[PDB]
Amino acid sequence: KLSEVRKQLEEARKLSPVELEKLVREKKRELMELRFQASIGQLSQNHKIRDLKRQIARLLTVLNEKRRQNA
RNA sequence: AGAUGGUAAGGGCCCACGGUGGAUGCCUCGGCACCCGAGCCGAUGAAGGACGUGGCUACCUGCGAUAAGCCAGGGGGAGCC
Repeated sequence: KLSEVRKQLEEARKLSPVELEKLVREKKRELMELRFQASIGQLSQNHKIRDLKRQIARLLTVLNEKRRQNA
């Protein structure tokens, strides 16, 4: 886990503003998919959710530090 | 024609062992006093709240749709959620 996290950030940090936004929408959707499965029981292994959640935060956190200078 | 003995439905006093009840002693994440230190917050939206937030979550706690958490700098070193 930790290893990947730092990488996410490196690549994301240089990803443009317009391109980020769409990466997020996409991620957001994956989340929905994951809750639906959670609800039915049938396939669903916990850590997967809080993970995907913290992703979006980071993604959005980055989107803002950009906005503070670039639009 | 004569006599003090003898029964316990129940009751009383004493002794032994239990029941109820929570005094006593010992104990203390709490309180009280004094002395020091420190002393404002808010339209860049306070103090105080409401609702919400966990894979499963009644309440408390922490957070706010990025929701028991997001970024970086410093401290620490084997255990965490």
